[PDB]
Amino acid sequence: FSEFNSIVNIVKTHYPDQEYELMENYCLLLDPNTKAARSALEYADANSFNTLTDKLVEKMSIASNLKSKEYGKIYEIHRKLSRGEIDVLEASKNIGKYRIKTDEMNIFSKMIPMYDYLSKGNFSPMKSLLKQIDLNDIKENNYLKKSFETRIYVLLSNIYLNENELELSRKYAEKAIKSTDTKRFLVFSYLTIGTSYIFSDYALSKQNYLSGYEIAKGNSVFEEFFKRNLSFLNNFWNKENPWINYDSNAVTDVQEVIFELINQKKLERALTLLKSLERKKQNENDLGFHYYLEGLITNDKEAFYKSVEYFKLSQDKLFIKMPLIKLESLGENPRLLKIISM
Amino acid sequence: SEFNSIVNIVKTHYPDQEYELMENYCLLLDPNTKAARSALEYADANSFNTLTDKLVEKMSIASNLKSKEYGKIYEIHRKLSRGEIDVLEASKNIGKYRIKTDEMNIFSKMIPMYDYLSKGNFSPMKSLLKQIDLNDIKENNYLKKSFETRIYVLLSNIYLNENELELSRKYAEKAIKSTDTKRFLVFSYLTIGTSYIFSDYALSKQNYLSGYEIAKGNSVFEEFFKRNLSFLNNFWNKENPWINYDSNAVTDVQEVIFELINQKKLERALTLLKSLERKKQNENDLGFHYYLEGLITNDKEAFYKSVEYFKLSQDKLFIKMPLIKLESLGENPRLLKIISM
Repeated sequence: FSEFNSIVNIVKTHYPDQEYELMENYCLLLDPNTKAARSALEYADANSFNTLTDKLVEKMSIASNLKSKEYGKIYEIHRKLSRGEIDVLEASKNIGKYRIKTDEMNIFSKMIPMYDYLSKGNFSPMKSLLKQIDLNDIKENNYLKKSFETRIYVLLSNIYLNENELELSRKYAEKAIKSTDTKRFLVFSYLTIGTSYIFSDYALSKQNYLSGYEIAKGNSVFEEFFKRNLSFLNNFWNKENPWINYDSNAVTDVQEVIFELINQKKLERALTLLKSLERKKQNENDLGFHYYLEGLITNDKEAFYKSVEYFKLSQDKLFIKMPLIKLESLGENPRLLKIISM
Repeated sequence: SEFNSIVNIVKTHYPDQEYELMENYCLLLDPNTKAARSALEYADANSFNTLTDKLVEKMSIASNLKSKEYGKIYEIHRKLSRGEIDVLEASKNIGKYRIKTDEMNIFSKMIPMYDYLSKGNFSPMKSLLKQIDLNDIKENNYLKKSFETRIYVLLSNIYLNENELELSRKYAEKAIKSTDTKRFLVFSYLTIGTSYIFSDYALSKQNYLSGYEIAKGNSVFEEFFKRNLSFLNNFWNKENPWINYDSNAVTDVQEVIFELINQKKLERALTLLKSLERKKQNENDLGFHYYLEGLITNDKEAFYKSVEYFKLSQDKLFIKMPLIKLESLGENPRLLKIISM
């Protein structure tokens, strides 16, 4: 029996719209040396309540309870990495320096790099590690155990999507959904299921995005994810597109504007706007989409070759299909393009 | 170091009896002494597994703090290496001990790395390995020099798998200069040799012969150079003394076939290739198989299949074999370059 888990369930079932405002207050009244305070740390981080997580870290880092101290220090490293105040190599260095006694943090330790490595495309080795983790080793905090189960299902889901293993990606996203009531995990699961259907099934892609958008309502960052993806979906399938953010200066938003312009056959303006994105505010995966859009306008195979290269560098075996399809249309060897997509 | 002095005497004067002299000697050392510690590294660096484990067993019974600590950390290394535990349990066990020595602190960091590198995950490893500073080891120069080699060999192996052939050689050469552990010399010379398969025949050959010389006495290590020398000479259409006509193993029969193709006996090459089709074979073997079928029939389809099987087995090295042939048959050089990324 966990009193924390009992409170969360009461707040989720009876006051869902006030969840953050009730739980924030309650989490910050817990003594930092207690089991409940520890669970609160995972509850805060699993929900991406950043300011709460950081307030809990500040208290628990300097607590006298050894377990609390340990959770504090390891979540501290996680948070530093997630905010980008440090890089993964230093994160690992710091983990090494700390003597980890709990099964929970030993396992968490391993997951911390994975959030960074996943963000920038390294998949195969960490997959093996995730399947190796046995959460039955966590004997002393079933709330962490259940939360970590979800964390694993979501990571696996995301890995399998990027490997273009869409049956497996769905399997793990659905298992994540069944496993949790944490909004953030439901959001990412529905994003993943939605993205899995981008090429194969418009309606099912849309319907998984709308389910996720419903769950995301209230958090504007989570809302933005579905609107960006719904905007891509409609642009890709050449449908009327209500989801675009014309105001945003962010690269992924401006790309959706461009794609719409291409569909509207305003190719001159699409190019000038694409040409202004040439300032280096873009990761490899963003350059995939960039050179694909340029290709759609200019019909230059070079643009599509570059698009393939950037998708290959970022290890996106899903979106690499787009320029490959276009190169097939321009009469390039279908067998070689199939081999590039494996 | 008295230990380093004995090893050197045994290597120079009784190389053929190295194991049988050193095994005896290592097990007669007092387990509380620096020499017994060094023996533990000597044993593990050489993959004398029975010996390593016997020395581990002896470190538990020692009362010296440092010896006890080396015992427990090599114990974790060996448990992980035998596959009795996974990396998670390893890290868990490492956390249980407070590590006082700089050498076992550094070695504890390397233990996971051997597991993570047994299954891809390179890039993150590279940076971690270069971050280790071996100048922190003040108290055992034999471990220091052995660990330096361990680092150089891992980096070498990583860079080879990334098809960073210049960098793999750089670290293999550093490994060679750093060591007299036979198995590290063997892996370094194989690596340097393999790095030149496609770029430089003479240098590939010369590195494989140097390694063959060092491998003399060990039948497993000898076989590696003979297999690779057989491939090299077949690939460059040179006279081939390394072929094993007797062996029924797939890679040996493949070298027979390749020679027949070079001698333009395509009829016999085909019949022998056709009989390999009913033999257990991994994906990497199917790479070589369909390449040889391609060399005979000159059908693009065989070369496409060869590429696919090399891609499925994640061989970024030999995939170039089918690529080059497709280039010669007028396939898009940009698509072929992208496949070899």
